[PDB]
Amino acid sequence: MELILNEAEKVFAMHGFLGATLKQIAQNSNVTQALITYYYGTKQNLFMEVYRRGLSDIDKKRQNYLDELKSRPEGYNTYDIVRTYLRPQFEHREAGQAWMHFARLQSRLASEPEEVAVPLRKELYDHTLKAFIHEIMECEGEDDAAAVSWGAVFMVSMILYMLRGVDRIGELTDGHLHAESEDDIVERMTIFITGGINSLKQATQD
Amino acid sequence: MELILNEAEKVFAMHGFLGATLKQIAQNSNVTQALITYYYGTKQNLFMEVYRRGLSDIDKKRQNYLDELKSRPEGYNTYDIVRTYLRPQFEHQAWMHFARLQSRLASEPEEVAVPLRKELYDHTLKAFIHEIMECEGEDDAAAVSWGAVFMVSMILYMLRGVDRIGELTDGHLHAESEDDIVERMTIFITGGINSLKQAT
Ligand SMILES: O=C(O)CCC(=O)c1ccc(=O)[nH]c1
Ligand SMILES: O=C(O)CCC(=O)c1ccc(=O)[nH]c1
Repeated sequence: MELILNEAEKVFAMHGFLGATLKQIAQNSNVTQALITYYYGTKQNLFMEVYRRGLSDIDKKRQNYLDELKSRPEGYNTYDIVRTYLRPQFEHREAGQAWMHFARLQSRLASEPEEVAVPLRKELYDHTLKAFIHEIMECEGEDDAAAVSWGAVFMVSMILYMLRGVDRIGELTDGHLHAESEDDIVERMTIFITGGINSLKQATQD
Repeated sequence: MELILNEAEKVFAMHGFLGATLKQIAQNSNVTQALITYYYGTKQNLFMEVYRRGLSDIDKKRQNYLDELKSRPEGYNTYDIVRTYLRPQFEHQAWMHFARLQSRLASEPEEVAVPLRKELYDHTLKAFIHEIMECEGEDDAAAVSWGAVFMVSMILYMLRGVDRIGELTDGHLHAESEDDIVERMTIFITGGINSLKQAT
């Protein structure tokens, strides 16, 4: 059910898709390559299963948080939607091994070959991103699709980068500023994205 | 040298630092490994030279655009500074390879990435933060500094050259041009910085 996947996850996170071998994953899992192949077919499908498992929980949480929003008596807005989308990528219990590996794996996604990345994002990222765009468009004052759609692209870029867990803010401020917590990071991303979407909207026409 | 660098650039862009071999780069360049070693020392130093060359021209152009800004009788603002920082990454083969190489930077080992960004990205980013702080209405360092981090995330992603907007809109929306991309990033970042400021 799970042990091979966990090991595969670790090896992919460390070496990427190309550098990972089924040899190594079989060794680390104490099984044969043939058994891994039996269950998962190709290295590419194993990689997809690792992403399927990780993103299934994340998207389930996004859906729960979005449902919560829709049950609020006093309504919700763009800020809330963005937060909802971001939270499940950054919240964990602070130990959080399972979290780390999949965070690191996603943070490397841009370096994976397009042959695996294209079908991956088509199956596992696109639908939920389109739904997020759609939800934002249903808000009051939101009737510029370009602004929201570009906003979504830039949001993704921020997610992948922050998933690295590098203290970039600290590096750039000589240690004077740091993220306080995962929630501070989510908060700052949310505000930044919400404002950016507004400015894209505002800049089209007057 | 110039030829070896170009080949090294291509191989690093395709395979990353770890997966790249001096063997392959020597083959593609029609020289021996020993000769590459002679000129560049280690694979790590070769990698750094590829980045030094690429970022030297980029930063030189940033500096020229910033000087232009400071000579304008009517002054300049945050929007102008951000644009100035972004444009040389997106205004152009030579272009493609370095763009792709930078877009993979997050997957490189920290042993090479740490000294790399220290030597080649940090100083100019701090200078960009500083220039924005010198503008009217800008006296929130956190907002600008977070803005700069998010700007970097956007740059690396857009340097992939993937039509993500097209993928997500069933082909209904696309980047018109490199300038349209720069424009949209600039507006987004400028507004985001404002919102961070406004929220504190
Ligand atoms: O843009 C990509 O290449 C795929 C990544 C993506 O669409 C994504 C990644 C994380 C996330 O939370 N939402 C979308
Ligand atoms: O954030 C990183 O890991 C290093 C990249 C970086 O600091 C950077 C990249 C492109 C650019 O234009 N300015 C900074």
